[PDB]
Amino acid sequence: ISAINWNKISDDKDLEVWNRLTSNFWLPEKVPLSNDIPAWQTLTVVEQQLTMRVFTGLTLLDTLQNVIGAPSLMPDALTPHEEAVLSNISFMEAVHARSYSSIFSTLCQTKDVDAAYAWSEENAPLQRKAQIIQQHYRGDDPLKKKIASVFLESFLFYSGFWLPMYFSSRGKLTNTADLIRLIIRDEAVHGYYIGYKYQKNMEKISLGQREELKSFAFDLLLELYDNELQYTDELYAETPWADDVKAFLCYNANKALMNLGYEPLFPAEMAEVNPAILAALS
Amino acid sequence: ISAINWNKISDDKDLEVWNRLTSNFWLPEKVPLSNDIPAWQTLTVVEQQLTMRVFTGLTLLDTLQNVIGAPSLMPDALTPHEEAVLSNISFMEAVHARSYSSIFSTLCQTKDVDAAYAWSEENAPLQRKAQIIQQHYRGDDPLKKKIASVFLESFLFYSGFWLPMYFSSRGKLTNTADLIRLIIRDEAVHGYYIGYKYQKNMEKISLGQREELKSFAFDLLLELYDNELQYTDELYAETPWADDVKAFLCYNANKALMNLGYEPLFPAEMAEVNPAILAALS
Ligand SMILES: [Fe+2]
Ligand SMILES: [Fe+2]
Ligand SMILES: [Fe+2]
Ligand SMILES: [Fe+2]
Repeated sequence: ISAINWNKISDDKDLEVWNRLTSNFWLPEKVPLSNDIPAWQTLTVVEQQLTMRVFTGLTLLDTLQNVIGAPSLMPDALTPHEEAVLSNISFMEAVHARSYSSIFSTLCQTKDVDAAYAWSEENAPLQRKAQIIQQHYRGDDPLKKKIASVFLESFLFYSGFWLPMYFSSRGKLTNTADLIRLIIRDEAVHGYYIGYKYQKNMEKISLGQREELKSFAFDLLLELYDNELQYTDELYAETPWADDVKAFLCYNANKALMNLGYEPLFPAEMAEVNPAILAALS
Repeated sequence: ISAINWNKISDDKDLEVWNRLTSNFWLPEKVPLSNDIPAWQTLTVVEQQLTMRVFTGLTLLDTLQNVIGAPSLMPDALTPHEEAVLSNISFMEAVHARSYSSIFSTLCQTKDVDAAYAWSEENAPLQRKAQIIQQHYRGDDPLKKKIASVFLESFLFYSGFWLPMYFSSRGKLTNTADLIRLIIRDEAVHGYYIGYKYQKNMEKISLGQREELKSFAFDLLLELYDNELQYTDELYAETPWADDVKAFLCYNANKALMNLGYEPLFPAEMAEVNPAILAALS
């Protein structure tokens, strides 16, 4: 163990991402969530239940990435500066997870929040995606860990992120949406950075293993995608939104792939996102 | 793995410390370090060398706590909220380590900084304290890890922290001192919190083991203390400050012990700190 030296950077990307993530620091207390109480009251009981179920699912994934995901990447870091960036990523995942509790406390009845947590424990597609990602994090293959991480950061959140963006486009839960945009601002850099590191590590490996990994990445994404369609159907069943969410999934699946340096899987016909959703995202 | 719930806190202390540490977030870029350039020029070559050697030693310890220390406590957490607090502690240790590079870049010549890093790699007392703490972090005894951590956070930094506080009392390197005060503001809470958790865990163990641990804590502190006197002699040899630093060590050793719930080891005669140092600390 040696004292880290930030004036001897071996990969400029490490410093760029360190700077981006740390200068994007936020806490849920900085968002005036309580201003969403009136809009919350205008939602139907079905819409309110959907929101709490969505948010507990996102909490699980952030908790996973904090406790297991980002720490699992640490032994595989190329530089000590990357190790430090990973410590920031792990901490900001805890901030993400915590922020869902801030929303629940501000807007929701505890009996309903507890029901949503229980629903998430029993939800098959949610538990399946958590299981699949965990298996790779706990595995011995550092490159498969990074693929799974990018799929978590750049794809697996987005069936959930869709909803506050939709509400935002309707002028509802705009403060919650501002908070979610802060989470997304982090996740997008996380997926980009880990994807970048995947590609850097791939430079060292054989032509055969590169092909095995590309095939693995596509098969895994297809499996997570199929599972995510089921998760979406079970969440969004009493709404007319399932098709919109699905297109949003395809759109973000293509971004996850590009972060790993791969071509899009889903054609434009499947990844067409309503301009109001895109606008709310910005 | 379950989604964390911050509205079901099992120990209020976890939320208190989460809030304290996150609301104390800072980065070295927030401190106008470049305003210290004039004062830096007024220091002697011997004083400048001392400063760089001191700071590399502190960098090593922060790096240790980031990479090994705080993560080593995670498996022993009593609550999921403590796990999250530990993620923040680990990240802020990386910020601490990074900030020494910010100082070096702003104030120092690279040839001199590199010499100081090399000196730290070869310094026997510095490598010994790093070794002793690491051994406990890598051990199987969760309670001894916490003792070692509190000694790192509340004692082992302070032979180094003395110097910028001294300069500050003389109206020199006041911005660097402001930065160091931010580091200390974190370390003091870290030592308090981990010490609190040590005591919480001690509630569960036998009367015999409590006595074995108290004896171990005192013996370890005495060993680190003896080593730290040697480290101090080797750092401060060409100055008249060694006695002042030593008293500061005794003062902080007593605080480390109180964080673990133990009585002071060092009498007032040994722990008398010059009022100007104390004032600079506030
Ligand atoms: Fe997250
Ligand atoms: Fe993330
Ligand atoms: Fe530190
Ligand atoms: Fe610390």
